[PDB]
Amino acid sequence: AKVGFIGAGKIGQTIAYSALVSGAVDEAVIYDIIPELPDKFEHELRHAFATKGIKANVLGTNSLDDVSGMDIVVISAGKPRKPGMSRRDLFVDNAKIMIDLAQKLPSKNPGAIYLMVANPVDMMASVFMKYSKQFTISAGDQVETMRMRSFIAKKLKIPVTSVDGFVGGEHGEDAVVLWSTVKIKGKPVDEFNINKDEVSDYVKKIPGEIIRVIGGTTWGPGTIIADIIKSIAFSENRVMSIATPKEYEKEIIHVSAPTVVGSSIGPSLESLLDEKDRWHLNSAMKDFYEAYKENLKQLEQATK
Amino acid sequence: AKVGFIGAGKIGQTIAYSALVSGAVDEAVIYDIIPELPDKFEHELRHAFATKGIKANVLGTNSLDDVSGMDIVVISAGKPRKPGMSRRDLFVDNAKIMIDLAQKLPSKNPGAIYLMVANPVDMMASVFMKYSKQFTISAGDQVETMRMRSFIAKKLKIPVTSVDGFVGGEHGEDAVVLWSTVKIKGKPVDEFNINKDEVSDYVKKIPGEIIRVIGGTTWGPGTIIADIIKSIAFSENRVMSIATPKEYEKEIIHVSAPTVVGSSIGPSLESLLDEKDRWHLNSAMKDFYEAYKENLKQLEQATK
Amino acid sequence: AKVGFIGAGKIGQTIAYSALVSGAVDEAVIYDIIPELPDKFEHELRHAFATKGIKANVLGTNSLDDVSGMDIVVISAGKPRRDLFVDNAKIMIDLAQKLPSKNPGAIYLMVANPVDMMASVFMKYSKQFTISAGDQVETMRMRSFIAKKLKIPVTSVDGFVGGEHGEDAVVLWSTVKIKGKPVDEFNINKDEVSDYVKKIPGEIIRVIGGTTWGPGTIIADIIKSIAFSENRVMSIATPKEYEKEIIHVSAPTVVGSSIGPSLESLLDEKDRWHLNSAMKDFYEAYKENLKQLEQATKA
Amino acid sequence: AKVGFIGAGKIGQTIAYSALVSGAVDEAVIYDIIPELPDKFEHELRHAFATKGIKANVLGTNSLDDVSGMDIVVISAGKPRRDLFVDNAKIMIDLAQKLPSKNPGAIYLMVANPVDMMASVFMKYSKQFTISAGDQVETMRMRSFIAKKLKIPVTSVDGFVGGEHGEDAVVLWSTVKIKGKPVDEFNINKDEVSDYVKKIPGEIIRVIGGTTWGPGTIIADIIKSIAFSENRVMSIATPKEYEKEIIHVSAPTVVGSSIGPSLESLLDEKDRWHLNSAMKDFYEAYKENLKQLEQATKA
Ligand SMILES: NC(=O)c1ccc[n+]([C@@H]2O[C@H](COP(=O)([O-])OP(=O)(O)OC[C@H]3O[C@@H](n4cnc5c(N)ncnc54)[C@H](O)[C@@H]3O)[C@@H](O)[C@H]2O)c1
Ligand SMILES: NC(=O)c1ccc[n+]([C@@H]2O[C@H](COP(=O)([O-])OP(=O)(O)OC[C@H]3O[C@@H](n4cnc5c(N)ncnc54)[C@H](O)[C@@H]3O)[C@@H](O)[C@H]2O)c1
Ligand SMILES: NC(=O)c1ccc[n+]([C@@H]2O[C@H](COP(=O)([O-])OP(=O)(O)OC[C@H]3O[C@@H](n4cnc5c(N)ncnc54)[C@H](O)[C@@H]3O)[C@@H](O)[C@H]2O)c1
Ligand SMILES: NC(=O)c1ccc[n+]([C@@H]2O[C@H](COP(=O)([O-])OP(=O)(O)OC[C@H]3O[C@@H](n4cnc5c(N)ncnc54)[C@H](O)[C@@H]3O)[C@@H](O)[C@H]2O)c1
Repeated sequence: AKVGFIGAGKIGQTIAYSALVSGAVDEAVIYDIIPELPDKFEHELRHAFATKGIKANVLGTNSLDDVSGMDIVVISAGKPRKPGMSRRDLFVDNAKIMIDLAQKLPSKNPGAIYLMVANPVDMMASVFMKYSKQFTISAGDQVETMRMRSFIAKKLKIPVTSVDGFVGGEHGEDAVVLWSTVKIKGKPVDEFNINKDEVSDYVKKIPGEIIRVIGGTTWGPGTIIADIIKSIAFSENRVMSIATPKEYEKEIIHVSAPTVVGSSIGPSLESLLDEKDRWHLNSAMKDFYEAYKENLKQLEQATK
Repeated sequence: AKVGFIGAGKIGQTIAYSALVSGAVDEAVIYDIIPELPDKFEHELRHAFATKGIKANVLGTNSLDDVSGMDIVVISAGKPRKPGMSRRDLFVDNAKIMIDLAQKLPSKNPGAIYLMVANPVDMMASVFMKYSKQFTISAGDQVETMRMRSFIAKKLKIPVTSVDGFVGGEHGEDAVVLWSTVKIKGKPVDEFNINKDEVSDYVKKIPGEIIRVIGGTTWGPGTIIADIIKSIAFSENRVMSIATPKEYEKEIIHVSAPTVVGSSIGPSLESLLDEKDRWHLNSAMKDFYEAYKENLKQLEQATK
Repeated sequence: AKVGFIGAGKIGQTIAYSALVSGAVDEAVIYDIIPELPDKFEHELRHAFATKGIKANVLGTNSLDDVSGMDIVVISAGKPRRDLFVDNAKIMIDLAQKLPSKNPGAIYLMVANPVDMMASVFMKYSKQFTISAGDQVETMRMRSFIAKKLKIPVTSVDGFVGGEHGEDAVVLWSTVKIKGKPVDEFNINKDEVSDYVKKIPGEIIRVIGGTTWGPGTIIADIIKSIAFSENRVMSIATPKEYEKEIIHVSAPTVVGSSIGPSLESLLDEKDRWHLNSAMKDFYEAYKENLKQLEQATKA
Repeated sequence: AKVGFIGAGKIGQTIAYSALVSGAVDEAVIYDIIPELPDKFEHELRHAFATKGIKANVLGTNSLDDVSGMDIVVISAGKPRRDLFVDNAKIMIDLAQKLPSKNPGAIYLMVANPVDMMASVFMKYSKQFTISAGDQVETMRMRSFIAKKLKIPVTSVDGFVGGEHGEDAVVLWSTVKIKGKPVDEFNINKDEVSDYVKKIPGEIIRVIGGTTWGPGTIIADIIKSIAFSENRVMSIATPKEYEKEIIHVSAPTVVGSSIGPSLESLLDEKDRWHLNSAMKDFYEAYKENLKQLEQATKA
């Protein structure tokens, strides 16, 4: 696929690297406001390509106009999410960038899927789509999903390949494990000794721990988000807990549920979950709506 | 995954090769009735492994008892399907083998998924599960699905990665394209100039053409079926038009629909298709039931 | 790489399959004299491609004229001794007249047997740079055997088989290393190894047969090493000048976007010796085979 | 392979990431002095693994004692001239006392700078077979540059950079080949190439910096070539005897389950020459650096 990267920070680069080396991206244009960053990153990529035999086309640019004719545009531009900053405050910071980008990118990229990575990620997507009018998904809880899976694996001392299931609903600390999806060696999770609350708060707390010690989350989200790009690029039909647009009284919101991801997206599979999880998902919609609507009002004091 | 192969014919070997070289299989036991075939195939595999650095464990055997402790058992043992032989006649040939195998394998392989490849494939699976009592899926119409996709790609002169969708229902000539799933560059299929009947009969006729000229179908089905094994082994959650057991008045039948395939299978996604395709799927169930029930009666003159 | 395949039977299909799913081949043209076989093989490839997201352009053809513009041409066209040389050298001489002017600058890789001898014939008549698969397969057979014998991973065995092809090949024991360590430090019945190499193909052939998966994958890896410019040392048979004629003998050779050098000079003295015996013996047998061909007469 | 990683910063994390998702590393132990960094890095790896189905065992540790039983040890522990040698040679001398008795039979791969010099120090004191990443990165920089300059795929450029590390490295022009053909047949400003190699890291470092993706991937490929026994020729710096001391100079070298031979003997005369200048110059500078270290005094 031809993929455009808006943001060449830590997560931008990890995502780009990982999707380029897997083959999911044959052609990429990489954009940032920082002068000469895209260019130097491109040199890095080209050196990495030599040892692998990768002939993919790559352009690092400081000119937004060079991002045109893309199939997918991955947006990771924005201030990071450190503990002590509320969702509301980050929203106020970062929505500006999305509103700006909504005015420029759609012009140069006709049928492009927009993939949001910048936080607060599902809210960033809802805003970007509100103003861009382009189809926009959020990476959502696919990362959370893989965190849950690896944790259950280490705890039971089994390979991760024996764990199935999804985290969904709202992003980050508001995420919920969809327990009706979770299976261990193919069997209901209730047959095993696992403490659900422990799993749930590992998932919610680990990104904060990682940021505290290292300064940022990269290898995990960047591979996981690159695997989303790959399932689109290769039309793999992987079910992923990304967040897709839904109409709700009657604004557009994004919430995560297991969704079929291929050359086309989706459908989402919320209708196939048990009662408890459909309930948690409904609740997530109500709460997202409330919070997002409020933040939208606040922001709209973009005075005079 | 630890995978057992019952049948080391042309399709057995292609499936085994393809799943071993992808990494989906770390451990395999390969079984056939033909003396020394498994053994010589194992030598071949080991030579192939040297150049790739593959350390997977492989055992070619003529003793059925060596196939134990497997996660997945792939059954491709049986006489092939040549034009001029009815489904009924092949059923009568091949059900015998499945009934035999249903009596031996479950004993040595506790929690194993059984994957049917031998034809008539969905009927072979229904019989194998009837008598083995083990969870059994059929490769179903996943091959048909990939045939449809590549045909639409060549006809429109686009990459296959821009085509999404599934074939389902009954196997082979009775398959139906699920048109509500089919999208080209993400858009409804009705927006493009494609002749649906042409696509449908390419899918139905091409395996016969290939068998006529070459004597058998291998590279296509064997990679496609190896990708099913891979989505189980790596817990990828690829949606695939395999055939899973359903209870119908109230015998167990297998029919294909898009199904989530991971470490756990599924659910199937028939409830999310449009009306026309849900109808075609219901019809497929009625017809399979009728035909399978009749063939079961016939076979049951296993006299005295 | 753009790769043309001459011969779409068992070994040609395997190599073409393996090289396409590894991503080493961007574009292929596949040719056979059997009517509609390449067409149907192309169909099988396209169905396999759909599941992997592979978008390489592939063309099955019954018209040799359609094989043009390639980077590498792989020749596996063959008929089922010495007679064997004559029978198949005619195929090569006919291809030698056709391929070069349609494939400016292409490299040729010989697979059809007798492989070293057929590479030599084809380069004489075509005048194009031609390599033979040589003893790379045997090399991998040797490594596979040692590793199974010592219950270790095949990734802990290093080494090459070289010289002549097939039952005349020699194990180059100064290259063989277990866990990074000289072979003489270990429990290795050399005769048992060398013997497994010579006999295992005949055994596979008898039961199956012949051989597809092993040499298909191994030879596809030569194509990969060329196409990705990996510089893998492999014991292919490259062309060498000897007594005014061009011959093919297998030795460890750097295989990249450029092919060479050979590494015979870096071997120990006994191995350098067996390789000279091999060049001499191959020359004699090649000229004796050329003679019996020159009986190409007009009744 | 079982691979231990000493240093889990920017370059150590990258190499460890790349080697694990390539499947070259079955098992890793990762160590750093920064408290809780390896633990958190291990968490990040596990989340990445879940999406790919990778099941390699990985351990982040703040206890060096936990790095035992490895096949390969990769050292990227470093402090941010000549002073640079002294500062980091202390790290190496301390590791030299600890690692060998816990890692019987392991191979060591030096990444921390000055890389050739640090490999040499560490093998003197540890007495273990030690290689340096050397000029493999530069080699890939050279290929990347030519190919972008001539608008061709990087897979059509072959060649190596060798001798000393970094700004003292030399392009080995007799190895450089475009489309399988001698470099002198093409439009190549050599000074422009050599100059791009020396200056591009400093430029990446200034803007970013420093360098992760490029050398991370390139060095992970050395690990891969060892672990899968691929026999890729790479210009790493292997140990050579010179004036009773052990030194590291980069040359094209076969890298497999066993490491070697070097290929300097197969170069042209000018390149053989620059490599001898390089061994001499590296010796002098290494002994001058050893001297200033031996001022390890007790106030
Ligand atoms: N799982 C996830 O969804 C996930 C994971 C990691 C990071 N993130 C989020 O992604 C964002 C980036 O994280 P990071 O580590 O890369 O931060 P970073 O500070 O490294 O990089 C952000 C980059 O964005 C650029 N930028 C800022 N405004 C821009 C604009 N208008 N146009 C183009 N570029 C612009 C900056 O120049 C910088 O290089 C944050 O919001 C973070 O919380 C999300
Ligand atoms: N898409 C698909 O589902 C697909 C594709 C190709 C082939 N097939 C089917 O798979 C079956 C095999 O096709 P093939 O090309 O490999 O045929 P084949 O004749 O090459 O091989 C079948 C093998 O099964 C073995 N066998 C027979 N009975 C056995 C028993 N009781 N136990 C163990 N082994 C036994 C034989 O010894 C033989 O080696 C056929 O029924 C064919 O129609 C299905
Ligand atoms: N290690 C090796 O190098 C190795 C391994 C296996 C086979 N081989 C050799 O390769 C050859 C092919 O083996 P196979 O197993 O594929 O046998 P095969 O008989 O299945 O294949 C031969 C194919 O070549 C085609 N062919 C014959 N003459 C031709 C011509 N003039 N032009 C185009 N196509 C032509 C035939 O139609 C047939 O499809 C044999 O000579 C075999 O000995 C070499
Ligand atoms: N091509 C190459 O060979 C190449 C490329 C890049 C970097 N490097 C070199 O590698 C080194 C690391 O670079 P970086 O970018 O990762 O820097 P960095 O500062 O991010 O990483 C250094 C890490 O090593 C750890 N460390 C320091 N002393 C240690 C000790 N005694 N034991 C264990 N860990 C220790 C530090 O805590 C830190 O995490 C530098 O010397 C750099 O010059 C070499």
